[PDB]
Amino acid sequence: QTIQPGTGYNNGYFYSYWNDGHGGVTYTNGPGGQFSVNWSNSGNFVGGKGWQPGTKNKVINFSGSYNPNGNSYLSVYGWSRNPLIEYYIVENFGTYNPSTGATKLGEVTSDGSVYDIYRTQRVNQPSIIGTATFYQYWSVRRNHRSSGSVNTANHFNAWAQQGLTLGTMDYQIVAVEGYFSSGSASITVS
Repeated sequence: QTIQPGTGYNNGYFYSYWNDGHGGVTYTNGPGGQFSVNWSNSGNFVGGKGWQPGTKNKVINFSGSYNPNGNSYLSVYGWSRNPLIEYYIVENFGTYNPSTGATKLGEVTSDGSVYDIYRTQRVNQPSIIGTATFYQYWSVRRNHRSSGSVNTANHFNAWAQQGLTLGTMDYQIVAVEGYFSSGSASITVS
């Protein structure tokens, strides 16, 4: 069902929906591992379904439609504790490449495409433990897609080779993030 910002479990899957309060975003929890996001002249938001906690070897499946109209990303997104890390495995994005301003560390081939690996540091930014300083790891897919399977192990291993040691996995979801744009999406996670 269409809900206001929050987290919980819907039809067997963990979900997380958040927005900056700007308005113009509609998140709806669908059947099974499905969720739909419809936005127009929105602010910043992150919404999706997945697991809590996630794992370091989970093969995530997603399918559906992703129609961004401006700045937006479709990716496997999650967190880690000790060390506190926010990560992204971007499968598709709109007009803005989220790796802009990030330092490229390397490349990795996974699930039918090469990914560019990046790392950025977020100083005194909100996190799952409140305002904190943490690194942000990125894996941007060269061949965009809205359906497929992501073998998280391939990414976590590539990141580990570049100097990343993930600790305790917190949530791991397939999320749609929008940044002052418009669009629609209906993704089903498995």
